[PDB]
Amino acid sequence: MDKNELVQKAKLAEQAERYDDMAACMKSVTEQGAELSNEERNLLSVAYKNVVGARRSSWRVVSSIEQKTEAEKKQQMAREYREKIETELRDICNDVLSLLEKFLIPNASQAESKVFYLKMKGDYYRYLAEVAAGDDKKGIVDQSQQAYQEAFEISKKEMQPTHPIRLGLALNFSVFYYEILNSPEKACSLAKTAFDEAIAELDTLSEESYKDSTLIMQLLRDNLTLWTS
Amino acid sequence: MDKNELVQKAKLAEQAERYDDMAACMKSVTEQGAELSNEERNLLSVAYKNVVGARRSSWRVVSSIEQKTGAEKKQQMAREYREKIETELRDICNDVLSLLEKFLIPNASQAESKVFYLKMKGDYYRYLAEVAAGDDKKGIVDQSQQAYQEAFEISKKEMQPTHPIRLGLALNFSVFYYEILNSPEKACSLAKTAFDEAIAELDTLSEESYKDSTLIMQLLRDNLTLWT
Ligand SMILES: [Ca+2]
Ligand SMILES: [Ca+2]
Ligand SMILES: [Cl-]
Ligand SMILES: [Cl-]
Ligand SMILES: [Cl-]
Ligand SMILES: [Cl-]
Repeated sequence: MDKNELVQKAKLAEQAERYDDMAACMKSVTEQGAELSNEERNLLSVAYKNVVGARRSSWRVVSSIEQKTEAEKKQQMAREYREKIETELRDICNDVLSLLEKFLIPNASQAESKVFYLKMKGDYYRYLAEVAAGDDKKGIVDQSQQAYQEAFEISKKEMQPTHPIRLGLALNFSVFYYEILNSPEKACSLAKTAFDEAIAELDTLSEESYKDSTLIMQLLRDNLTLWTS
Repeated sequence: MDKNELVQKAKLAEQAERYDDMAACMKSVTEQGAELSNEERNLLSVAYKNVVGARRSSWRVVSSIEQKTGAEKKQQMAREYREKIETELRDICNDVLSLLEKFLIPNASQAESKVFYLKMKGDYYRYLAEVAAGDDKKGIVDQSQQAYQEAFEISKKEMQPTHPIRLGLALNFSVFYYEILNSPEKACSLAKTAFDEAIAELDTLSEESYKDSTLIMQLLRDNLTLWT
């Protein structure tokens, strides 16, 4: 289990759409203690997004089936299956959050890295919050918001408005306001100013990042249109 | 634990796209030893299709990367990952095949079901063949051919040419000839006669099953024009 070997295996697993393997590879890479490159960071991020994503997708289907059933035998099955999916989901989120606290955030030598990992921390507490019961929830929601907020402040100070990480943070942070806090108003103003400040930046883009930035801008505006129908 | 409870859990799993769970539920329903209903047969089939298919899809990507490279370190990674994927795939195929042999084929009391399960046996031996490389291959290819052939004999005798299972068998058997046995002429002949016989007997088409039948006919002809 060499660093290059594990990264190469992670890229193979990605092409094979075998995301558990991919996450396992990048988990052990992260655990070697060294600061991840841009490439590795993205591989870790993509792997766990897919690993949690599958459970989040399943959770929403099973949860909706539980809510649409009017007897006790069928509901208790949907309920028990939701709870099985929930524990898998929490195990995965806590894996990622542990990696973030122990290795990734401490070793982040640049503002880019810092913001990226703090956004990631916000995301995985937000996924725990989607699934929270209510007592633990308020504490989960505050962790998410603190992570996003610290990231938001570093991004404003240290990155241009058209930077894909800054735009991506705005998108996710706005989704957090809408879906976790239930504030359409805060979600809209966050998304709007991110879009408008990016539109205003004149030739701030570069040949590498322009495709991702303009795509996230489109996703910001899509949310604005949806949220004021 | 209860048959109906396992089937309901399988339907939940399907909606959740959690196909290993779906496959586990329907496997244990099969193991209870009673002849499966049509709904249960289809749930088993869909479940394992997706379980084995993910491995097949992964296998093809990792084979393609192995072939498209000549770096010594990178080729050895791909090969060992292909082999990991292959033993997963073989274990899935062997679970399905043992269910077919022990429970599904012996209990099938209608020609429709017998043809379905023999076709299924053909399919899963074919998936073993796709991965077979050693001297094991000829034996596996033969196993696949005999299952398909027995299914073919029964369907021809007992089922109408428009019946979706008859048509479905013709599609899969033609694919076997083309992809496993490298025999495009036999593949085209099988597909063409199945298409033509169905066209000739459009009188004997059911309102419940015509959509499936005409879709499969379209696939048979798509292969004819592709293979031409
Ligand atoms: Ca997987
Ligand atoms: Ca699964
Ligand atoms: Cl995997
Ligand atoms: Cl996966
Ligand atoms: Cl599953
Ligand atoms: Cl699955």
